[PDB]
Amino acid sequence: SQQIATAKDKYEWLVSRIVKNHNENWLSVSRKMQASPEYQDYVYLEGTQKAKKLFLQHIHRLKHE
Repeated sequence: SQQIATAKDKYEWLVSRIVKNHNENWLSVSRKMQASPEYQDYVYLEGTQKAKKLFLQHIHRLKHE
């Protein structure tokens, strides 16, 4: 039952693969990300705002882990 982990984990890379310096903006990066089944799948399961929230997290981590 490894989807909650891996699909998120992968998506969490998707963020790290696009959003490096955190200076990005979610919408624009989801523009980017949406061209990837990765972002889709996760947003399909969980949600776009939670993927935003997920972006935010990583952002913070980028900012200061």
